[PDB]
Amino acid sequence: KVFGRCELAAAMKRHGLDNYRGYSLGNWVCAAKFESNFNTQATNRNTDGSTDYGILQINSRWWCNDGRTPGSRNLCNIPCSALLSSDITASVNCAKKIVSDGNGMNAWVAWRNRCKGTDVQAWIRGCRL
Repeated sequence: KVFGRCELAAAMKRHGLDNYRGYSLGNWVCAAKFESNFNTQATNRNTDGSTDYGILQINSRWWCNDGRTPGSRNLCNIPCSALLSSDITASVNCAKKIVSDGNGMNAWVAWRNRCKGTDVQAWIRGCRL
């Protein structure tokens, strides 16, 4: 599913991301924009043979199990396929674990480069929440 901007903003709010670990909703929408272009089916293969999955590009080494990645730990206790769903629950729940692991939203390279320190609330302005 390719979410619309406001569609995703509302969904992320319904799943408890607004101000989660101090990160306002626009941070999460901005992260999804620059990680996946709002596409729940997005994937990215890495040099180590791991893959990033879903709207928040969660990696198969530490976080989800894709059965094809060396050094797998599956800390989110989910198949990576669950991160490709139209329902964002699995991606949100795993993202909450990632962001809480000591590194905040710096875990998301796209967020660091295109969202951190900007007027991220622009990503939710104009939307029904």
